[PDB]
Amino acid sequence: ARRLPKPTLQGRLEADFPDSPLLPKFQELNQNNLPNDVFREAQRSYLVFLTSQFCYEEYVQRTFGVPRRQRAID
Amino acid sequence: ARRLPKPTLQGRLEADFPDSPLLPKFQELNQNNLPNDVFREAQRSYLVFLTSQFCYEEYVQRTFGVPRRQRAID
Repeated sequence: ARRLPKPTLQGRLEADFPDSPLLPKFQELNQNNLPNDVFREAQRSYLVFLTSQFCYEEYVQRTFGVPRRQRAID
Repeated sequence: ARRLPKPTLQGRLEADFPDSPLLPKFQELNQNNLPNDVFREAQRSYLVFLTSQFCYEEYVQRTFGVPRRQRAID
């Protein structure tokens, strides 16, 4: 019926960092008769989801081979 | 009935430091024929009160002034 209180989490991250490559898929979420704070909480959730997804990508593509046989000549 | 002896507190701080702030607040001191020593400790008390006010109002500004997000791109 209820949940834990929300964190402090002050500020909006798209207004401070609008030059990160996650912004187009981040801006896909828009409100359909949702209020301001509810959409902002869903926006914070949709931003941490894309940040987590891209950080999992940046973990995956370096741990395929952390060395490489091909960079020995390089 | 009475009180403790006063501390030493030699000299007058407002005279030796004219380039400091909070002396425009320290100008208006309501002396109505106050004696040559009673106004001295009244100057002491009001000066340390203004100094403590300035130190608290700069401490709360240094507390609310955290490493910001607009100071991260800076």
